[PDB]
Amino acid sequence: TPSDKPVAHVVANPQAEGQLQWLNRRANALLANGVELRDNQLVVPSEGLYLIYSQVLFKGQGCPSTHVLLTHTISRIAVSYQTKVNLLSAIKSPCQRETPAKPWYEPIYLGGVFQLEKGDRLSAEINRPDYLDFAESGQVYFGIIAL
Amino acid sequence: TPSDKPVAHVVANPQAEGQLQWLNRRANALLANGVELRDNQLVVPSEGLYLIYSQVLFKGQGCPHVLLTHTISRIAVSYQTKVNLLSAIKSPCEAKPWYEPIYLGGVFQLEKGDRLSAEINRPDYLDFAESGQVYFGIIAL
Amino acid sequence: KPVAHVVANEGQLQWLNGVELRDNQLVVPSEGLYLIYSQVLFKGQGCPSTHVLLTHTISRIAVQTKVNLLSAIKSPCKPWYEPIYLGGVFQLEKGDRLSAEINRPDYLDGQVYFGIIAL
Ligand SMILES: Cc1ccc(C)c(Cn2c([C@H](O)c3ccncc3)nc3ccc(-c4cnn(C)c4)cc32)c1
Repeated sequence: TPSDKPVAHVVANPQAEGQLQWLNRRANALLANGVELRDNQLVVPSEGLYLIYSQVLFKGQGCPSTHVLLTHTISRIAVSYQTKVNLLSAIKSPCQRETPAKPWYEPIYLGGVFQLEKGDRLSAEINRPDYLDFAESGQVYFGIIAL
Repeated sequence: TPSDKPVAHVVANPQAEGQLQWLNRRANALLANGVELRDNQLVVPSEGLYLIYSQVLFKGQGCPHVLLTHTISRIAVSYQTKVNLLSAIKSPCEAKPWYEPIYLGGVFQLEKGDRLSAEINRPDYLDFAESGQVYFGIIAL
Repeated sequence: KPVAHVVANEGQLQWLNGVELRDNQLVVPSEGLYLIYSQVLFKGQGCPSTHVLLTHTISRIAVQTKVNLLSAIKSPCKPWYEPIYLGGVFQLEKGDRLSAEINRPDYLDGQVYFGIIAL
């Protein structure tokens, strides 16, 4: 007998270079028990505690003239307050100095447990999609699990 | 009454050289309700939504650049292909010692007979200081 | 199904909440398979002179020895943030106790919790 818990695990679209496009229609991605993917956002079908999680992976070749700040932010748009409240975020600086040019890899991971309401819209956003790495699958993903 | 959910929590072997070797014959390690451990892979006994998870802990004594990787993969019987579900790549860098835990998890639709691997590139960098540091599991929902 | 999910409060890591919370420890009420999970978040401002290691550990106090179930270590060395995630499935006994602890409650900061679910 299947579980009735709302869950989702969506993944970056690897041919959408220069963007972060979440897919549920791809090998090993899923929407279940009422969770929708609408306008690049996950939509919560019932109230409760959810674990939210996400990973993005950034990659560059050597360090450029201008200072690089990589961010990843998960936000919540409630029906009763329809503007992005940040739930989780992290900043990373992959580069100490300008390359005086080996690859660097900087992942950012965000997870937490939050109360959510029906109709909640969750977004998972980066500032620099030009540094995303879509080399193989499994690197960039976003999901929720009702507790 | 005991739960009939397929479950597994397997643990890395501290004395397998140049290898990430999963064990279930240890304390607080576990195969139950159909899950098998064959060729270092966990084998699913039935269709369903599963939680899947793995931790690995890397440790180096200083910095000369090193890349660390950690990947959970699926092989579906029906497709006979090997495909990543979760994957992390990470540059960790008198010599003071660094630690890098990588914890991979998510929920997935799995089919009867699927085989799952949890793999890294630098077994020489695994740390076994304490128990509980390197592990691999699945939980039917 | 027995479930708990507790969270932090200073000075220490104290958990404010048919699973009981006796002595900052969750107490198993029946024998079976449990999913157990936790996270903690550490904050500092700048790097100290003495080398700091942050650990986080979930232990099973059986029924009376004490053994790691899940554990990890981070080395942080401009403000910084380092989380630590733990989670897995375990066969437990009626009356076993579970601790989720850290070594440096001084660097402790949604993201700080501990819980178990009977499967
Ligand atoms: C993404 C993921 C997949 C599998 C597992 C075992 C975990 C472990 N876990 C953790 C763990 O701190 C973590 C790990 C990775 N991302 C976010 C959090 N917190 C949890 C908080 C809650 C739960 C939880 C409670 N019920 N269910 C069905 C899952 C698990 C939780 C995380």
